[PDB]
Amino acid sequence: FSLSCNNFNAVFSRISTRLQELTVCSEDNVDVHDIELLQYINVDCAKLKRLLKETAFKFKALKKVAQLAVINSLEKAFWNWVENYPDEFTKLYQIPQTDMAECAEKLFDLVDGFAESTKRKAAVWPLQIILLILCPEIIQDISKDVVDENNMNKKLFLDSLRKALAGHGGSRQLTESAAIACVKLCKASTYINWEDNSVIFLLVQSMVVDLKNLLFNPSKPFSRGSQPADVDLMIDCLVSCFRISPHNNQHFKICLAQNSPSTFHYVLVNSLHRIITNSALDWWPKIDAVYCHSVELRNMFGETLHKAVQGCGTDLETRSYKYLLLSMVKLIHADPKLLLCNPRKQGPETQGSTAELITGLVQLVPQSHMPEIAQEAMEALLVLHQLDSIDLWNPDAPVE
Repeated sequence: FSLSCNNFNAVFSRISTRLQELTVCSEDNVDVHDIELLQYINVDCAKLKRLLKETAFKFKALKKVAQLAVINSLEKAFWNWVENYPDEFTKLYQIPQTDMAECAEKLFDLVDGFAESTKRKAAVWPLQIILLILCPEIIQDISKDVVDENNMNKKLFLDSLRKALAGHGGSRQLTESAAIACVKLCKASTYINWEDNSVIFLLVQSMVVDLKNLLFNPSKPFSRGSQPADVDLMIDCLVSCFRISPHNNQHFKICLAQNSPSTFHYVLVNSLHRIITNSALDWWPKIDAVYCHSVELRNMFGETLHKAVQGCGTDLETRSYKYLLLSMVKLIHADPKLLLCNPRKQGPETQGSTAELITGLVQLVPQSHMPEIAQEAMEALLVLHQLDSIDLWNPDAPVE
C-alpha cells in the first residue's frame, strides 16, 4: 500500500496486462491473484477513474470467475479511496462530476447485464449501490418520475432492495445481501457532512428504520450463517446509527438492558471501542454524550464479574463471559473516565463505586486461569494510577 503511493503505474501495468490476457484468451483461468492486488494498492480519485474505464471496456469479455474477483477487488478499492481520501469523496457530492458519474453508469449497465440469476444478483448488488451512490442525481430521478430505460433499471433495483430488506421477498439470500448492501450505503452517508442534506440522507432515513428492526430485535436474533449473529455487521450498523442519531439513541438502552442477550452487550462494548479509538471526523459525535450511561455500565461489569469468577472457579456460556469481560477490561483501558462518571461515593454502611471497581480488578490479577485477561488487568490497574486518573476516584477528596 505504501509502495503504490509513488510507483502506481508499475503495479497498475502488471494488472492491465493481466486484464488483456483474460480478455483475449477464451480458456478461463483462476490465476486472478494479480487481479486481487487492487485490494492493497493505494488508490486516488483520479487513479480510480482509470480503473473504471479500463475494466468497463473489458468487463463484458471477462470470464465468470474473473468477473467476480474484480468485483470483490474493485469494491474494496472504493473504501480505500474514501478512507485514504475522505475529502475527495465529499467533493463528488459537493460538485457534480460527469466523468465520475459516466464511468460508474457505464459499468452499472455492464454489471447488471451480467447478473441474471438471484445468486448472481446477490453478489453484484452490493457493488451496484456503490455505483448508484457515485451518481447522486440518478437517485433524485428515481424518487421522481422514471425514464423509460435510463433510470428504469436503476429504479427497479432500488425498490427490489427494499422488498428484500423488509423481508417481503421470499428469498433469504437477497435479504442477507440487501442488509450488507444497505449498510454500506448507511456507512457512506455517515461521511456526508449533511450540510448538503442530499437525497442520500433522505434515502437512508427510508431504510434506516427497517434495518434496525431486522438486526436489533432482541426477540429474534439475526442469524446470518452458522454463527448466531454477524457481530461485525451489527457493530458497523450500530456505529453508523449512533453517528446519525447520537443525541438520543433508542437501541442503546435495548442493548444496554441486562435482559438483552450477551451478544448485544458484546456488540455494544465493541462498538463503543471503535468510537473512542477511531474518530477521524471532528464533526462526528463523541463518546462524551454516552457518559449518562456510566452508572449502568458499572452494573453490567459487576454482574459479569460475579458470573465470570463463578464460572472459572456452561462451556459456551462461560466462554462467552470471558470474551465480553475481556472487551470490558480493554474498554476501560482505553478510557477510565467512561465508567467513573457519576460516582456512587462510599456509603456509611456500603462501599463506593470506584472501590468496588478496583477490588474486582485486584482479585483477577492472581487468578492464573486466564493469563491474557490477568495481564490486561495489570495494565488496566496501571492506568488508573496516573495522576490525572487519581482524581477521578473521588473528586470530593482525591488525597484520602
